[PDB]
Amino acid sequence: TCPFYKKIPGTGFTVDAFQYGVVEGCTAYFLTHFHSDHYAGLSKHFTFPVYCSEITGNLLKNKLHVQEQYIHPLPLDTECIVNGVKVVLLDANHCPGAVMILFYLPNGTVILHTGDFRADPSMERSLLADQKVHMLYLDTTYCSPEYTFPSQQEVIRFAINTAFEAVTLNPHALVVCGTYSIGKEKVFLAIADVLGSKVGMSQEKYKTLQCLNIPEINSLITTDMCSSLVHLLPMMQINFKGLQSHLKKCGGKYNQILAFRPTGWTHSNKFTRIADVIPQTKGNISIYGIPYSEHSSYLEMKRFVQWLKPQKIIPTVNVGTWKSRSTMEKYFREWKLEAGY
Ligand code: NI
Repeated sequence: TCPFYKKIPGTGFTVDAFQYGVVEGCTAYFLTHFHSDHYAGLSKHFTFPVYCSEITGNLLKNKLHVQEQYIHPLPLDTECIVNGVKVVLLDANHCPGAVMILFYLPNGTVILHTGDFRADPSMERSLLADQKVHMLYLDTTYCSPEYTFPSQQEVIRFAINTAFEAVTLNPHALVVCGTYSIGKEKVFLAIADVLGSKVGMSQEKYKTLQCLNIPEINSLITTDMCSSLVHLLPMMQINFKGLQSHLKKCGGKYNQILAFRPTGWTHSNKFTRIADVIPQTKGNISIYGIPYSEHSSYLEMKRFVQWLKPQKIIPTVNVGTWKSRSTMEKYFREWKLEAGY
């Protein structure tokens, strides 16, 4: 059954709760973003109202084939009413179309659900600043002090300079970027922009990008692999074997590959700065691991929560074992004692 952390008290609303069949009492199902863990169970066969951003609605319509009658897209930064209750959707700084939701309960309680998010100080000057928030449902993916990572902009600058140098040294080199879902689009679009190229990709991936309301998208992407010097491939193919194989496929139009695997955290975040990063190399193929994160680091999460000062925190990630829950509660108490709420 639907866990308490996916329910919003004093409404019949749920959030990211599609895998449990009909939820007893639920009149509206919110979807924070289009990642399969969160949407799991949604398909053309679902027949209840789904509330979400415009981008998330385009994906539901076109990729999942959910019937249009059940999609209720809502604009951002706008006070709306859903089944008698005031809500606001905010940018989560996660993947395209990802939202946090602010719920103003009839009793006067205010609840923020972050969805998946990468906390940022720009969130301190949104509609959140205008009133007290009593309860916070928090993306706790990286809630431990070992999880540090560079800013998105440091990582993109590194990727840009790296790609530019390599293709100026060898104008017959191909750049490959790995991908599995939506998110991290800036990696491949920034590389392409410094090389004066479109990004080539499969028909399924092009269809996905065409849903995302990216300005001038038709000038940036193509399904003609031949005509482009930055290609997208599935993350699974980003290895020496998969990359040599793809290089055979391109018809001797390129004689070298430089590939990027955008990952989350891995253990080498604890020493190495982005400037020290060096690739793995085998012959004419080089692979760079770059920690481009769309979740809060420990310090980013801690700052946001210390600013917000919630009366209660409900974790939404890593809640499946008591050891994890216990560890997270410890950090929440530390943050509260330090900041005086
Ligand atoms: Ni996500």
